[PDB]
Amino acid sequence: MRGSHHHHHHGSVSFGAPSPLSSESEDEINYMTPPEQEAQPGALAALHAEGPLAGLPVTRSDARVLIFNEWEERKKSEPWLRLDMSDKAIFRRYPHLR
Repeated sequence: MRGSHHHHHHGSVSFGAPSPLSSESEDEINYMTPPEQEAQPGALAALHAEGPLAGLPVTRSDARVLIFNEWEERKKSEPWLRLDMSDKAIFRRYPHLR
């Protein structure tokens, strides 16, 4: 024995209603360009205790802190004083640090 048939389909739908937003471009986020001149505040310097380096720095951090603190106190007494921290300054002042 054989013989059968069925089929059905109907309908179609759409939703043309998106929700975009473009009304904000960091206008209230703030803190874009804050007034700062340092990025490692508070420091110390380790020193040599004897020989031709007595009272002179052990590291590149110690040498930069010495230049900055020496100049800050000297220049607090002497407001004309110059300041420079390029690698050649550290080599030329502290020949062991090169």
